[PDB]
Amino acid sequence: QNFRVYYRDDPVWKGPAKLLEKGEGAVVIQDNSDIKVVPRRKAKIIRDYGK
Amino acid sequence: DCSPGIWQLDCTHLEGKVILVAVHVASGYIEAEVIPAETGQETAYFLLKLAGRWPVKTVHTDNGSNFTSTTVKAACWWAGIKQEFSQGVIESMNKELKKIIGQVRDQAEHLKTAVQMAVFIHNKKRKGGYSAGERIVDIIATDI
Amino acid sequence: CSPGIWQLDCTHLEGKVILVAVHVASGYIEAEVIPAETGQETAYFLLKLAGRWPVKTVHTDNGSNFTSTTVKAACWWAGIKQEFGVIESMNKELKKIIGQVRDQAEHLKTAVQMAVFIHNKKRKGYSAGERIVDIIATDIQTK
Amino acid sequence: NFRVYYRDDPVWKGPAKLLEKGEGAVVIQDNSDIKVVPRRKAKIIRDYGK
Ligand SMILES: Cc1ccc(C2CC2)c(-c2cc(F)c3c(c2C)CCCO3)c1[C@H](OC1CC1)C(=O)O
Ligand SMILES: Cc1ccc(C2CC2)c(-c2cc(F)c3c(c2C)CCCO3)c1[C@H](OC1CC1)C(=O)O
Ligand SMILES: [Cl-]
Ligand SMILES: [Mg+2]
Ligand SMILES: [Mg+2]
Repeated sequence: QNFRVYYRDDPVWKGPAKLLEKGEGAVVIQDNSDIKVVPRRKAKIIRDYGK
Repeated sequence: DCSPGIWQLDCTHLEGKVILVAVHVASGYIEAEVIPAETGQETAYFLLKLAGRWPVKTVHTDNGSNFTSTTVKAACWWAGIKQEFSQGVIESMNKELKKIIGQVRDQAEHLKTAVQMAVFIHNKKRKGGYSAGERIVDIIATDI
Repeated sequence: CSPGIWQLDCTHLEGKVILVAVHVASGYIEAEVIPAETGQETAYFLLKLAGRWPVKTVHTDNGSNFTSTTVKAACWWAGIKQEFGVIESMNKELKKIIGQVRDQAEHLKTAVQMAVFIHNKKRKGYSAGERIVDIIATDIQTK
Repeated sequence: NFRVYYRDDPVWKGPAKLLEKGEGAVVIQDNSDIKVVPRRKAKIIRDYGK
């Protein structure tokens, strides 16, 4: 059970990024070595459902 | 971690339209769709459908921008598919598919109809002596 | 015989038309969001289905897309016999899963294929995807 | 072996028996009637998957 985050800053989707924390309004992620705070609506948190 | 789960995907083109083709390398079985644009979104959607049908473990593609896109990464992550970027199989299959399409093209108005007739023809043809469509089902069931 | 028997039906979500095929003996499903509930779209779906599985008999209700000449043409070319509550149960199950995953995707069609994947891979002890492959391979291997 | 579907009315009619396929028109028989239909209004389909 692990997660990667795909997100938009630019309508192009970025990712995968590491999920650092999830809140009711935002997700904190690390893409490469930059930490970013991303509104929930602009992020998809996707698990490796199919293994 | 062997041949039952390994697929190759590539795009070919006819009549200005984009055809996305998947081949199960060990059987020669194929699936194809005419997609409206050669984008990550259309490729990811194709892959989710494919992964729901078969136990897709590895997909081998070239470096076309739709295959290296973020949207396809997301699809493979969710579905559990490893991407890798026996040799030249899909390129040979593209040619064979276009050959069959040309043989039946005048039997349908729409290119997509002839594409799917061609897929059917290829998958059902017994080489002896099983067909590609029989070979994939036999390979996967034995791997269960 | 059970290897070749399928049921097809349309269901509706978000004003979109979902065409569902169920392999009766396994519970395996495939589905597509089609732009209109027409014979042309139904026939194209059947041609794709018949190219991947040994489709011998298809059971449907009497919806006009299923009784259309275009679908009769598909079934004649592909060698399919047409007959006129497995699929209905399956429509409800598919919609339940779709509802559970709907906010994970922008597009309804994405959620539909996620739900198909979820349904087909779930081990209830084999999954529907394992069962269809096993049923059909047994028929092939025993001639 | 072959079926011809054809239009006159947007619904596809047939199947009819194929008698001759020309490049401009098709001669068919549908319920005792001999009909000549333009190629563009005809679909000639074989029971490939029998
Ligand atoms: C439009 C869009 C844009 C960006 C993405 C990805 C990078 C974030 C996706 C997408 C693609 C997936 F394959 C996928 C998922 C998503 C969310 C979720 C898990 C199952 O696999 C989609 C997706 O549509 C695409 C035709 C599939 C949608 O409907 O949201
Ligand atoms: C547009 C149209 C109109 C009428 C028909 C039928 C009554 C004559 C067909 C049709 C349907 C088939 F299922 C089919 C074939 C044809 C020709 C050829 C052999 C394999 O199966 C089509 C067909 O498109 C439909 C989405 C498939 C096309 O592209 O020509
Ligand atoms: Cl927050
Ligand atoms: Mg290529
Ligand atoms: Mg119905």
